[PDB]
This record gives sequence, structure tokens and C-alpha cells, in this order.
Amino acid sequence: MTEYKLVVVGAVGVGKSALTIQLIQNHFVDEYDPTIEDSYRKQVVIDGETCLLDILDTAGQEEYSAMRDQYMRTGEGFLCVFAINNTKSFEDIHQYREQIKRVKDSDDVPMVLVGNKCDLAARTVESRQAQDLARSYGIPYIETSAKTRQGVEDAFYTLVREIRQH
Ligand SMILES: Nc1nc2c(ncn2[C@@H]2O[C@H](COP(=O)(O)OP(=O)(O)NP(=O)(O)O)[C@@H](O)[C@H]2O)c(=O)[nH]1
Ligand SMILES: [Ca+2]
Ligand SMILES: [Ca+2]
Ligand SMILES: [Ca+2]
Ligand SMILES: [Mg+2]
Ligand SMILES: [Mg+2]
Repeated sequence: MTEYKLVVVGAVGVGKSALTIQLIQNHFVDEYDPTIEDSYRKQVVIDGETCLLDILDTAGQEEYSAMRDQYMRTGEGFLCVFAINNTKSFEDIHQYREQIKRVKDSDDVPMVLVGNKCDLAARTVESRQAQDLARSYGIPYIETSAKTRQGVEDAFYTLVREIRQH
């Protein structure tokens, strides 16, 4: 069957792991355990196609930035996550995209911009601000909550649909 290699990137604490775990295991992780690098694999049906999602959950701790080149090499599409209550994480997106761009030597790498924690009211990144960033990259912007599940399937499935346009 078709395999899609997805990679989830973004700053510390934005909810990369909680998003992936909500998608794959259908529950919310409330606690914080920093990730080094974990892999998840699950068979799903997307738009009638039975396929395998292979998802790499990466570290947001800058201390592990040296690992980024390797995972940017293998991935077919990237979920670039920030949190809507974390302006610095939004500003950090470009460093993730710029490296993805250099490593892929491409300006059309499949990606989706994700604004996570949309269940929280302490918003400092307005939807339109993120829409503008995504537009400049030529990719969709989607808001999610790993806590409530809002947008979670949408974000990952949209990334699959982006890879399919490549
Ligand atoms: N309210 C709310 N909290 C969230 C959401 N997503 C993650 N969190 C919380 O934010 C914290 C960090 O989440 P986590 O998924 O570990 O972040 P991460 O981006 O994987 N961190 P790291 O880069 O260190 O691996 C956890 O306490 C988690 O419960 C969300 O959508 N809503
Ligand atoms: Ca829980
Ligand atoms: Ca390279
Ligand atoms: Ca692009
Ligand atoms: Mg994590
Ligand atoms: Mg502002």
C-alpha cells in the first residue's frame, strides 16, 4: 500500500507529541515529557485510499537541533507547528521552513502550517497573521487542539493531500 512519511516539527512545548498521540491513539497527553525523537505508524483510509502513515515526532529543544538535517532528509511532508499562545514559537517557524527548504533544495516541499492549542484563550497569534505566513510559503494554515481534537485529523490528512499534489 501507499506509505506517506510525515514529520512533525516546531518549537518546544507547542504540542507536536500531543497532536501525534491524539491522531494515532485517540487521547490527550496532559503532561509534558520532552521528546528526543519518536516514530508512529498506522494504517488509515484517506479519500478512499488505504495507506500507511509513518510519522516522525521530533524534538523542539534547540539543544537537539543537530538532528534536524537527518529527519528533514527522509520526510515526504512536514507539519510545521506553533502554538497560538506562543508568539516566539510562531516566529521560530521560519527557521524550520528555511532548513527544510535548504535540505530539500526546494521551495515546494509539502508542508502544512499548524496553529495548535486553539482551545486556549490567551491568543497572541491571530489567525490572519498565520494565514499570511502560510500564503507566503504556498501552504495551508490549519488550527488545531490536541486537547479537544479540533482540527487534528484535518491537519494530518491535509498534509497527505499536499504530498499528493507534489
Ligand atoms: N490546552 C492545550 N494544551 C496542549 C495542547 N497541545 C499540547 N498541550 C500541552 O502542552 C504541553 C506540551 O505538549 P507536547 O505535545 O509535549 O509538546 P511538544 O511540542 O511535543 N514538546 P517537545 O518539543 O519538547 O517534544 C503538554 O503539557 C500538553 O498537554 C493543546 O492543543 N491544548
Ligand atoms: Ca490524558
Ligand atoms: Ca542538504
Ligand atoms: Ca513552499
Ligand atoms: Mg514532543
Ligand atoms: Mg500581536
